[PDB]
Amino acid sequence: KASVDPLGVVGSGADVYLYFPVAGNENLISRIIENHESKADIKKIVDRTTAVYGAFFARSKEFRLFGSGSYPYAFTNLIFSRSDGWASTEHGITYYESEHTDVSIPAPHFSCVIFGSSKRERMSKMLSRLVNPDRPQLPPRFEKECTSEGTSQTVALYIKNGGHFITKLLNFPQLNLPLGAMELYLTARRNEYLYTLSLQLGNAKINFPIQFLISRVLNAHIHVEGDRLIIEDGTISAERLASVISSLYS
Amino acid sequence: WKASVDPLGVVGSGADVYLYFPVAGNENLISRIIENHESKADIKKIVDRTTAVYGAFFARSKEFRLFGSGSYPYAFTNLIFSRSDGWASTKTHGITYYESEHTDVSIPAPHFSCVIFGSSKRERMSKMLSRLVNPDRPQLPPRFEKECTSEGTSQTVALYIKNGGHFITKLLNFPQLNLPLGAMELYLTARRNEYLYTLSLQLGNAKINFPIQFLISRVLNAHIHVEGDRLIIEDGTISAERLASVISSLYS
Repeated sequence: KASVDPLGVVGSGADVYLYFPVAGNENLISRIIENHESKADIKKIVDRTTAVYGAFFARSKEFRLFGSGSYPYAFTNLIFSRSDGWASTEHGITYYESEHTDVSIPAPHFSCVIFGSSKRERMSKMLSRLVNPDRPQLPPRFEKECTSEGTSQTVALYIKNGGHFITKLLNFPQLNLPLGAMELYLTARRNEYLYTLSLQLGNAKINFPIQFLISRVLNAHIHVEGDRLIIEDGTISAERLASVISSLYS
Repeated sequence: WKASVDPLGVVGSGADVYLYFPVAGNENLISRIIENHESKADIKKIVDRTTAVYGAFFARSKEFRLFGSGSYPYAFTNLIFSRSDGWASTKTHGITYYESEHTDVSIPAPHFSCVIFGSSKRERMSKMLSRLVNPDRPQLPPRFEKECTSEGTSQTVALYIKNGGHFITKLLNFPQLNLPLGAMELYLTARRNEYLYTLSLQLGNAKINFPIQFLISRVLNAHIHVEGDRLIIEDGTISAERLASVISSLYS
């Protein structure tokens, strides 16, 4: 009802968690949607969305999104059609289905989206977590960004397998590195994004030579704190950040 | 003596760095290096009438010795080395010497020039000129020797550095890890306002694992590998500005 935790709704067990405030990241958003057919229809729902919470699950090849915004029936009614591949609304809930995408508006301020393979979660199962949320575990700063609405426009990512990810961000061919979770926080500076990340190292030590070289490939400050590798003052353009976000599914 | 001379025998054996610059295609770099030390036009004017420059840097006595082949008519030489620019001259055979605070210059024949630059311990000019008659015999790697004989057909700059450790860190702008390595060969060619280069660096018992190898190749954006105990980098790049600074910083 009023106490809904968006992260409880996308669900636990994901490989990547995403928090994406729209204000201040409109350009990044528009760059990402430029590939899809529904790009006219999506930029509409997006214009009515304040924040997007997302979880990606590799095993079932799916993304689940929860949006906070304003979605009256009059607005949803226009966008939805059979000409765009959809089928379908009922007891205050607008429910929509296509080959690879499910959408529902369970209330005037929430939207839910499941996209992916034929093994993606049923929508009624995701909606049940409005009554009985999951309890995923998320890093402190990720949690802070999620509750901090409007005082911050940081995009937050929590990626369980950082080794397998970090290759995409570093211009690498996929190497399979023996590293753990990464947190990644990005903020728009003009046509660019500043980022800071933390990487779990486990018991393997990272000496200064490697520390130095990474720092040069990335053009950023670098340091070890306990068993974490910390990268700060890194920068990436809005354009390359777009494709990297898309590569999660690909 | 005029019959034929080996410019490398004239600059002398035992140097810490050997250098070869063909002037065509490398005018800008040469200018930069000259500017980083000397402001006098005479040397710039000499360079303009030179086809090739052979150099040797000597760390102990802190000096460059340079041999230029070119065209230096009396009409040209008479109009440089003016006393108002701080040049003293002296006749004697018929060879004239030009001396200044840090630079000594001679033009022993209309097609040769000799320059000695550096500290007060720099070689005497007449000692260097004696090597027109009795040359030294420094040892250089094959490609360095190929470059020296191939003016007109190649515009590649060549360096041969005895202590490659110290130089490579300046060149790649790394920190000087200073676990001294062997000799370095370095060949560079001009592309716009930067230089393309390949190098090999003797490693010794020193080791370079694959992780560092791949990282360096990405840092430099160049193809790299290890042929034996030689590290090879191909298609690295450096700005002319930086290359001029790295060279000229051998002195002082």
